Amino acid sequence: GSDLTYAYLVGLYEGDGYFSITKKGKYLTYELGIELSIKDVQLIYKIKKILGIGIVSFRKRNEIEMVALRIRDKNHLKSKILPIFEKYPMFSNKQYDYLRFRNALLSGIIYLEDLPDYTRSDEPLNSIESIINTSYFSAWLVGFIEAEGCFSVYKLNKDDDYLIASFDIAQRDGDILISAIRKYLSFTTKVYLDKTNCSKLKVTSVRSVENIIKFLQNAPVKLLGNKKLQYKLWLKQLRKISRYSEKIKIPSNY
DNA sequence: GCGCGCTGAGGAGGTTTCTCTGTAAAGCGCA
DNA sequence: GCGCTTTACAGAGAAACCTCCTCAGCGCGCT
Ligand SMILES: [Ca+2]
Ligand SMILES: [Ca+2]
Repeated sequence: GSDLTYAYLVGLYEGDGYFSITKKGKYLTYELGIELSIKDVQLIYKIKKILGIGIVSFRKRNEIEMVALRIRDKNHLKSKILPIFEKYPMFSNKQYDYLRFRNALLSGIIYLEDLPDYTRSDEPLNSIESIINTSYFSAWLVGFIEAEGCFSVYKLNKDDDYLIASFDIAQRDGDILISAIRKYLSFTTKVYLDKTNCSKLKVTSVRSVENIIKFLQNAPVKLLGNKKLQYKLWLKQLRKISRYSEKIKIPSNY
């Protein structure tokens, strides 16, 4: 059906974007937005070119620059956004934000006084299996990696030249989801639950690095923005490292 | 030809969860 | 039985997330 770039998009908003109902006087603002580092300006404009709606804005705070796509137009939200987020639903508890967003929108809530206090539910709404078997998962995951994933290379010591390549990704209150990603990519290193309940999956072995590379070659869509640049950089360094390059067919035209 | 209620655009303020980088210790593989 | 590889674990701090306020101008009711 309707292209898997939309699924990518739901993965990306799930990671870096937000569903918001903010108050303005007696009235409400309905917003689907995404604010990124300036180095992702081209991505914001790709999103805008795909969705065909929303307003680009820039802003400087202290000395850092940011870009935002904001979709506040209720009719554009109803006709374009909900259908997307209905065809390819979000996988984590962020799904609860959307559910309440669409409900308040479609049933005409417009007065700050009609809009109940809300607290994101933490009632699990998925198992590893149900996520893993969803047909759009891999499209969604590329969007999610775009938003939340990190590709880095560093020294195992300081007084040495030995290098580590890692892929890593995290979510607060996202044990199931992060575990699902673990399973799907068949990583084996255990998930780190930190003191803030933030689940952290980090990976380094030749086999795991190979699996992520294979996954991104096989995925129905690519990284579009800055995460592409980083992945390409990572690959650049991967070729100069004995143990990875010699056991992996590193692609040259991702 | 003029209010009336309501709006998306525009401008920004607040806080932490992601990113990004490691380290101390432990596997593991083998003429 | 060392040397190349990986793992558990976790800290820093900004690139995110999520928020509210003001204003020019919309369709609309009554022309
Ligand atoms: Ca996020
Ligand atoms: Ca991001």
